[PDB]
Amino acid sequence: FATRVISAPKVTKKVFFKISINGEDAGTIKFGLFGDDVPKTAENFRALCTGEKGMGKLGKPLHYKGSPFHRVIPNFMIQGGDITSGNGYGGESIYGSKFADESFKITHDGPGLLSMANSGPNTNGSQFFITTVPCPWLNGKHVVFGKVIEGMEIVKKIESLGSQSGTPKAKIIIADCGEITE
Repeated sequence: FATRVISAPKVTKKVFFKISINGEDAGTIKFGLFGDDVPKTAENFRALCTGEKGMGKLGKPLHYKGSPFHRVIPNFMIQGGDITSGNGYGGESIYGSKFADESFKITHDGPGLLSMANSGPNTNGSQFFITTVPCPWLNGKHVVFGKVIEGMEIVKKIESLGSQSGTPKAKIIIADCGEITE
């Protein structure tokens, strides 16, 4: 019954983003979430791709659709998921408030990892980032909970529209998002 030998956590659920860059379709990015290892963090992110939880305490949809990549730093990461004020300071989780860091056991070992942006311990909302390099120094501070499984070429593309200050050089949007039931 045991069939393969993974050097990584198991992908429990799959979700996707569809990226628009300056109003133009830029492709899809597929993610696998580590629901066995960080379930509350994977579930939060998944229901934000569906919008299934409706309207948050802050008067916006609990829904990634329409949020920008508000901070893009080359040779580091791309970041978005501000679903309330949409400017990089907002964000809201599906748990009413910021929830605690689930686990620091999946580390920032290479590019293409999904991780929770925060403002300190137990401040996880909806802001995420995708690494584009190994970030061992974020270990113990940001909860890794998923990875890019298709479309890293597009993560690489959004990164190239960044700056070292991190201000984006184009309007990068999650034009649509959902779950891959299959």
